[PDB]
Amino acid sequence: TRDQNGTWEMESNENFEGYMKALDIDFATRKIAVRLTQTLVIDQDGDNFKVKSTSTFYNYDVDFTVGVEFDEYTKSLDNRHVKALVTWEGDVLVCVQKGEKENRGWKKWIEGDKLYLELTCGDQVCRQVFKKK
Ligand SMILES: *C/C=C(\C)c1ccc(-c2ccc(N(C)C)cc2)s1
Repeated sequence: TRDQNGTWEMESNENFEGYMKALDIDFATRKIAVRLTQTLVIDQDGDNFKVKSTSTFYNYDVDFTVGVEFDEYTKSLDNRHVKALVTWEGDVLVCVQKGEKENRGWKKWIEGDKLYLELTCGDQVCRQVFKKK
C-alpha cells in the first residue's frame, strides 16, 4: 500500500542521534529530542500533503505537493534553503532535498501494520517504526 494517512505514534527509533548530528542541529536540542515520543499527523489528499509532527517542546510543519519542486526555508530545524522534491518507487515514498548536504532526504513505507521511516543524511541511516494510534 501507498496509503500513509493517520495519527501515528512512535514505537522504535534506531539511530536518530546519528541523523541529527549529520544536519548540525545543536547538541542541546538533540539531547532533549532523542528521548521524546513523537506524534505524527499526516493529511494526504491526492498529491497534497500537510505534515505536522509535535512533541512536548518542538514543532515541525511542512506543506508539499508530490512531483512539484518547492523552495524550503527550514526555519526551526537547521535554517537552510533547499530545493525539495517528493516521488514514488513501487510502494516507497522518496524525498530528495537538493542542497549542501549529500544523500539528504527520506523514505516512508508500510509492511503489515507498521509505518517505516528511513531518514538519511550523509552516510547515516535512522530507522523509525510507528504504529497507528
Ligand atoms: C516525512 C516525515 C518527516 C520528514 C519528519 C517527521 C518528523 C520530523 C522531525 C521531528 C523533530 C525534529 N526536531 C529537530 C525536533 C526534526 C524533524 S521530520
